[PDB]
Amino acid sequence: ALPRPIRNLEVKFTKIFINNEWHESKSGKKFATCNPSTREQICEVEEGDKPDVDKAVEAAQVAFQRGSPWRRLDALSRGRLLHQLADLVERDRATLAALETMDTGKPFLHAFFIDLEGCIRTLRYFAGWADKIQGKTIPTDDNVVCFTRHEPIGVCGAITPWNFPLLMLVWKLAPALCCGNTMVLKPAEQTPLTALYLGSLIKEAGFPPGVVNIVPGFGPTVGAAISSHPQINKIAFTGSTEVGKLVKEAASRSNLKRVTLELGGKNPCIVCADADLDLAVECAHQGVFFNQGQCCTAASRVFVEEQVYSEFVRRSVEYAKKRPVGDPFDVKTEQGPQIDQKQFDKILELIESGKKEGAKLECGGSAMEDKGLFIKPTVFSEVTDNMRIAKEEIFGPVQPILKFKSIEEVIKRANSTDYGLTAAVFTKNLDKALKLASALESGTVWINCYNALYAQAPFGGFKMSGNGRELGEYALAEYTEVKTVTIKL
Amino acid sequence: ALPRPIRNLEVKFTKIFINNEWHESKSGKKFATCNPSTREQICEVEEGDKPDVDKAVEAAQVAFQRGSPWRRLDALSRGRLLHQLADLVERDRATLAALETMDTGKPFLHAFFIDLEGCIRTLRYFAGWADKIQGKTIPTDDNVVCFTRHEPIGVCGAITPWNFPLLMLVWKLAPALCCGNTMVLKPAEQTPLTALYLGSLIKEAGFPPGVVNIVPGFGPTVGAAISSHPQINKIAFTGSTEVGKLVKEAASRSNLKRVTLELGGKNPCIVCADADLDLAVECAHQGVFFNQGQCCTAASRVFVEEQVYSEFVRRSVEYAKKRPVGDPFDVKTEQGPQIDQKQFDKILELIESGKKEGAKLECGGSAMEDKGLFIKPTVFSEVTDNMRIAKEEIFGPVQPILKFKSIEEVIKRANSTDYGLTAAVFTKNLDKALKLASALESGTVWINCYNALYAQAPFGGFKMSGNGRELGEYALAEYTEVKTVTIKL
Ligand SMILES: NC(=O)c1ccc[n+]([C@@H]2O[C@H](COP(=O)([O-])OP(=O)(O)OC[C@H]3O[C@@H](n4cnc5c(N)ncnc54)[C@H](O)[C@@H]3O)[C@@H](O)[C@H]2O)c1
Ligand SMILES: NC(=O)c1ccc[n+]([C@@H]2O[C@H](COP(=O)([O-])OP(=O)(O)OC[C@H]3O[C@@H](n4cnc5c(N)ncnc54)[C@H](O)[C@@H]3O)[C@@H](O)[C@H]2O)c1
Ligand SMILES: N#Cc1cccc(-c2ccc3nc(-c4ccccc4)cn3c2)c1
Ligand SMILES: N#Cc1cccc(-c2ccc3nc(-c4ccccc4)cn3c2)c1
Ligand code: NA
Ligand code: NA
Ligand code: NA
Ligand code: NA
Repeated sequence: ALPRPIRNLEVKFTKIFINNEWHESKSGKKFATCNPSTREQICEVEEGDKPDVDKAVEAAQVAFQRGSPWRRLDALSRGRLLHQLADLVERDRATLAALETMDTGKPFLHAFFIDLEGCIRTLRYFAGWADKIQGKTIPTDDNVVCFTRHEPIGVCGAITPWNFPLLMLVWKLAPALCCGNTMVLKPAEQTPLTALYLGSLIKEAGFPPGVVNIVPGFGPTVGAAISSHPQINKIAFTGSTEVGKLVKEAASRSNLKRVTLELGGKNPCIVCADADLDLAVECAHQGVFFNQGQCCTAASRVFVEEQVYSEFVRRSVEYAKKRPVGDPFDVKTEQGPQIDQKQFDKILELIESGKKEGAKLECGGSAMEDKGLFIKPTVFSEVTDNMRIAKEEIFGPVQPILKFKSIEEVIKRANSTDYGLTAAVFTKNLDKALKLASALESGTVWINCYNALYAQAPFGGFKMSGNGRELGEYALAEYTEVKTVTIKL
Repeated sequence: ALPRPIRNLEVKFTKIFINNEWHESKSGKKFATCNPSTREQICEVEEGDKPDVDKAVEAAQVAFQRGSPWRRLDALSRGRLLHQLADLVERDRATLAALETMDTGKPFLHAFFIDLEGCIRTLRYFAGWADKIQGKTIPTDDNVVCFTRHEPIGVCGAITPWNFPLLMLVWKLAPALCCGNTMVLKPAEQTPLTALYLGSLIKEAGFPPGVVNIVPGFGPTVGAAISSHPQINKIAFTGSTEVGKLVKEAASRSNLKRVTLELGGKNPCIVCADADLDLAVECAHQGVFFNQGQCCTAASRVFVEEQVYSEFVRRSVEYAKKRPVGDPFDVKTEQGPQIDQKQFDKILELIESGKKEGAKLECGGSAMEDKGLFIKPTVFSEVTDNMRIAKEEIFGPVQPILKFKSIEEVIKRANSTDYGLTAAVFTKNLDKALKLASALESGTVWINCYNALYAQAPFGGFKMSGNGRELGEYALAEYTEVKTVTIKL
């Protein structure tokens, strides 16, 4: 029974969450969050700045202070708390999906069956990890006792983008909390509503005050305050590569806080001659056009082996025709509006760039109408490495298709980039599959699928696509400090 | 039969090591390395710069390229190569100890029975780890196969100081090499001889050319070229906290290369009333005066509980007077000269600061004589938190001793710092020992000992004393990138 849309439900939580209490800005300033579809203003949210960040950091330090209720808890009890938060999230699943779609213009069905699903699963997983975070006892000498503890790093700041506001937020809160940290979170300016509702849910679930604080605001104000705050021990950022460099160098400059970075990527897609062409084309269509093409794992490059190149292109064009584009709450829609104007502007500008460099076009190339921010699915052909459509992270609906002959060739080409978030390989041949998986400088390598994210499997970027990892057991390493204890007898 | 010092053996390796070949600096410039005890010039070493590092990085990139001899090697074969390097290190152990002591003025016995010992043990340990670097296979769905590979991160630059030139170099080379990386190393300007001799040994053992390249030179020229090189994937730095911040932020600005930082620390020493006062005094004396007090783990603050404060002070002073200080090659000496002229100057300057800020003095407080750069072992008393000898890393022979009453008190006081490298606790009480071990924000916590370093146990700093860890299995995490491979069926 697919739920029907929550038509016009009002917002309730719009203030700064600190010590389980709602506060007004120190300055009193407030900003507005708008609807990417209605093109009209949704509501107003408190606009925090450096003083509010100072207050939240103090709260988080007090909740983390030795002997605090949060510190004294059982590992199993922290896990139980995370499970409680997951239960609450599930109870209010439709409300959260509705807020998410209002804030991002994402299809309500997408928000219900993707964002919230991943949120719940991530919460459950890291809840399971809470009482299973184990260090080592080390052999050294007959008279010595040597072991390691994995302790919480302390206060952790989180900074998240607009494409998946809540999900990217859960990815950090879950592991950080199961390791017993305290947090200061900052949602994007565009989409702060889900984060504040989750703060209400955190309070309801019984987390001690000060363990999670939420301060909405703008990147250069609240973000900069967190990234260079002297009392924050860890920072986790997901966003653009440039702001990621800014954050990491601010952390280096301030207090040497540890940094996790989930950034962008020129994600390649590799189709081999022996592929299941139907599934390959379908998955490439998805990886290029899902969520309006605005996700960290967008396929920007598509290498096809000559033996099927033309056939692939043909089928690709075909598949692009039957793609729903309309109301986000529409049950038969797969693509909503864009986020703001700059992304739409530069997407059309680089479509125009590509058509002027010698690439055959077969689909779309314009905007449907001037009611929202919709673009027609575009499909390019006869693309080269030297073209901008093959070297710049697109972040939109466009499928540039290149041609290759050798395995070694496609390896060299795909790896020529500075990014390395994801890569996808489609082939039925065991040897080619495994050789490519081994050779691709990519943090995730999907084979005969796409967007296969799992709470149990680590996600992250090689090279300039990130530093640490989220999801999986690996996320735990970013939220713990190792201490050695050596005792002579 | 302990060997006597190799009296007057000439230096042989003084050039830039690249592709197993010795090169003169592109510029032709050279700098001079001197003997801190004889005060006379040891030798001249090639002074490399950005061009030299570019050449070395190109060598390392080609040696790491897919299909190279280094890549095609077996895990067990990499381990055997490391073991060969260890054998060679042991064969030439006396030459190397002589080089290190000539360069640093370290007691030759200390270099032979500590530095080279730790080097060989570290090499053996990480050689053992080579074929045991294993990822995971992850449960997900009935039709899915998910696993992770731990791959070499790529080209690794290493920057290491003068206090333990060869050891701090091995601490990086061993784990980096057992994981199948390639390296560009830069020893400190003061002490590059052991590194170049080690390069000769590296060639002899059979490492393919380009796997390890060494460019001596100064921090701002070669060091900066390394830290911000766009073709360096990882950086490992050991030195001062400020230069560490500089290095991490240059890495942030250049290409987001991963960073390991072993920095300084206000290493506390905590003596409880129920300690073995004799052992407490002996280990604190050693931890504050060993290697002339110029090591990362030097005890700069010594908290004593009132019940034993005065007696401790007495025994400490007495123990400090009877400490040999003379020729490093003299078999009955425990303290050689200082590092260079600036460090001796500032050590005496802060001795004067301490005596002029209100601390009772009982040992030294001036320079012994002017035959080398020697200082008499100094011991201060009745020092408080706010005094300069208790808040600035001493890095010399000086034992500031404070007084405490409570366990909670000493915990809060010790943790008030921004550093967190090491701490030492001396007590016979199980509960106090373990409670302190848990509460101290310290990367290493010795109990009833000091300077107990083990290749099997990770070493590193909390807070502003570092980022990653060296030694142990944990070091491996710093030299590998995690890749997820997900296959649908
Ligand atoms: N590089 C350019 O010249 C250029 C061109 C077009 C658009 N843009 C803008 O870049 C942004 C990309 O959007 P995005 O959300 O995917 O990535 P982002 O870089 O804007 O970061 C997303 C999250 O990080 C926060 N943040 C932004 N700057 C920060 C900073 N200096 N310090 C700390 N936190 C900061 C943001 O508040 C948000 O929560 C858009 O706002 C876009 O308008 C930039
Ligand atoms: N500016 C001052 O006020 C001042 C005064 C006296 C001494 N110093 C310096 O402090 C240092 C004492 O601490 P230390 O020598 O044990 O550790 P360190 O901080 O000097 O670092 C040791 C290693 O890092 C290298 N390095 C230095 N600067 C670098 C940079 N910008 N980029 C990359 N690599 C760099 C060095 O060549 C060396 O190999 C000395 O180097 C001394 O010259 C500074
Ligand atoms: N955490 C999380 C998260 C967030 C978003 C999406 C996903 C996600 C992505 C892909 C996916 N395929 C399956 C599946 C189910 C049955 C058979 C075969 C495959 C589940 N899947 C979940 C997970
Ligand atoms: N890796 C390494 C490394 C580097 C420098 C020094 C040391 C180091 C430091 C202290 C130490 N005590 C023992 C020992 C031996 C026998 C019985 C009890 C203790 C060995 N020890 C090695 C290790
Ligand atoms: Na908005
Ligand atoms: Na390996
Ligand atoms: Na007690
Ligand atoms: Na702690």
